[PDB]
Amino acid sequence: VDPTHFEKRFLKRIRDLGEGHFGKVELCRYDPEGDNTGEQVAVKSLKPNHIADLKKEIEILRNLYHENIVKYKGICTEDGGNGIKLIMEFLPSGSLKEYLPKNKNKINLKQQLKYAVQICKGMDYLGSRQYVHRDLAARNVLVESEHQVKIGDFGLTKAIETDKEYYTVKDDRDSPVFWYAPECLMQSKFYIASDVWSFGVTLHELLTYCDSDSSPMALFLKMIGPTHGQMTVTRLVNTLKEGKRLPCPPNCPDEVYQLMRKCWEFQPSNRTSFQNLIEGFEALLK
Amino acid sequence: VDPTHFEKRFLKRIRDLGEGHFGKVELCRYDPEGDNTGEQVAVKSLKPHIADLKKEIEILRNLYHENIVKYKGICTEDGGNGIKLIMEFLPSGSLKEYLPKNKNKINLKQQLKYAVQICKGMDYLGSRQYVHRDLAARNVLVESEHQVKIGDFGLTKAIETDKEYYTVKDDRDSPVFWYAPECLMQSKFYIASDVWSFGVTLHELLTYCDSDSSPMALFLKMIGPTHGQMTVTRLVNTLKEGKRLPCPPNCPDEVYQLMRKCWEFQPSNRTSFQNLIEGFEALLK
Ligand SMILES: NC(=O)c1cnc2[nH]ccc2c1N[C@@H]1[C@@H]2C[C@@H]3C[C@H]1C[C@@](O)(C3)C2
Ligand SMILES: NC(=O)c1cnc2[nH]ccc2c1N[C@@H]1[C@@H]2C[C@@H]3C[C@H]1C[C@@](O)(C3)C2
Repeated sequence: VDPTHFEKRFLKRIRDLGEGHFGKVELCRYDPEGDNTGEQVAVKSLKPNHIADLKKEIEILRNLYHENIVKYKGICTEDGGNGIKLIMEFLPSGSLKEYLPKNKNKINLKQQLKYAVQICKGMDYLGSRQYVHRDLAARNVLVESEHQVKIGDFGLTKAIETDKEYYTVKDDRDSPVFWYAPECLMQSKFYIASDVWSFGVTLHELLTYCDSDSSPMALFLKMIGPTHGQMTVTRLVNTLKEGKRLPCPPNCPDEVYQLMRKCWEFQPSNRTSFQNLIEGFEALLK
Repeated sequence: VDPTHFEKRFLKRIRDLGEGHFGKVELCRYDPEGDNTGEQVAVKSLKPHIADLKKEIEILRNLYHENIVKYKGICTEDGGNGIKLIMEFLPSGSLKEYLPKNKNKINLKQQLKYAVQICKGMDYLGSRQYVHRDLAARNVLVESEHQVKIGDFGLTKAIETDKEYYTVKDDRDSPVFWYAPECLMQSKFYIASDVWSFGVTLHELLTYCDSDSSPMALFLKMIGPTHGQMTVTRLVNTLKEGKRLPCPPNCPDEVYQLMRKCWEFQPSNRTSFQNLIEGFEALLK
């Protein structure tokens, strides 16, 4: 037997954890003895050319090993044919989007900066492996415990070619535009520095406890206008070109906001690094 | 096992340190155990010129001096002409990065000691028949509070024996505000040309690398900020008239007079690195 081989007939759905246009994550119990004693797992599946993407995502995740990256558990391959499901460890506390609004009383600035350092460690590790994540947002950071977070979704993660600085994306319709660097929005180019920009926005969310009224979308739509439709991205690009950025969160020290601003230099080459962010946060935590 | 051969599979990128002249420098950890405990190294490679990089590698490989950044090795491609230069990593960085953060730590005496070290490293290079062509405070690395090292050799060129200079062809990205008149006017680079650049470097060191008082900003105040493609000719003209960068704040006249000797118009009349060393040492007694 293979413990990474999950048979479809024993993989039983409990409830939804979250879903996109073309993908979804469900809580499942893998219960081969059939007495409701099997382990709970998170299962990512496609909604009935994304199979290739999911298989590549699986091969990425399976080979990533870091305490701040969600753990691969296995796959469920379709008896029928081509289809596949990604099986991951289940973290009950959920993403920062779910967790932070509920745990405001026990999560102070110190712990927010420690989560920020953990995200940076996971991202630095990913970068060293020549991956660009392309979807770094609070909603994709899972809470392991009060003291530990994990990057929990790799659906858009792409490999940077050796001796190149960016990946160019063709399929870009389901893009988190309000987390995206100018080069991504303008030219569909994705550097490691593009993930740093995304980290800055993620840091803003963390600092605002993922409050919906203070979310990146809500704040950018307040700047540009909420009912521009298909012109939203171009107006966003224009607002970024002018130099406008998300404002300092309430109760955020200027030192922290300056580190955030260092993620948001218009030019990718002018932005800070994940290691320089860690150093900056660690200085504030000492 | 060759200790100067660095396997690409164990070189992990951390962050970009800087870039110049078709080259890129990155901090990497050489981490064969896969646990982030490996030694940190500075890795120079091209932005996607290999001949220039290979020549730089061979130069640095054969330089051994306490004030010259240490060559560690190379990372080479398999069945390719690709190559990366591996050097020691100095976490404090260049004077440009370090001095503004450490003014309280680094007084005049220490600045002069750094000046001597720079001169020693440059004089060693000169004795090897090389011209540096890019001596600026950004290219001087801080080993510690007590020690600096010249940290990049991207533009370094050999001067032929029985010749006093190297004639430069590729010059579009030259650091004109550090360049002697002969380099600006005739593209001729002497050892004396490096002495000129050292004087400008000293000015930076004495001003703690403040950008508002940088060589570029100061010269632009003299000649004019918006002369565009005519900047170098206006710079040459100003130099011909005898005008120079002013005395730094709190720099005594005797340090400034040593600096002025670096800036004699004719290269054959300038002070030498050994003469500078003696002059600085006299002040340090
Ligand atoms: N409690 C949970 O939600 C949860 C628990 N363990 C998990 N292991 C892998 C994913 C995952 C979870 N959810 C997913 C995660 C967070 C959020 C909602 C789901 C889809 C998303 O893209 C965005 C990634
Ligand atoms: N902390 C550092 O920056 C650093 C540390 N150790 C190093 N060993 C070799 C280069 C180097 C470093 N940086 C480079 C150096 C200084 C500056 C920025 C880089 C490119 C440059 O041309 C200009 C030479």
